[PDB]
Amino acid sequence: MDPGKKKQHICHIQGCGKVYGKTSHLRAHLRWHTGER
Ligand SMILES: [Zn+2]
Repeated sequence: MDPGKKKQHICHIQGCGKVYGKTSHLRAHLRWHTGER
């Protein structure tokens, strides 16, 4: 849904706390969270 209330992309994972607007960035960012050890 384009209109209506908007939603922000926040790191649901307990640890981070940044802000995102594009979902495509979530993937690139997710790899950093999982790809650690
Ligand atoms: Zn994060």
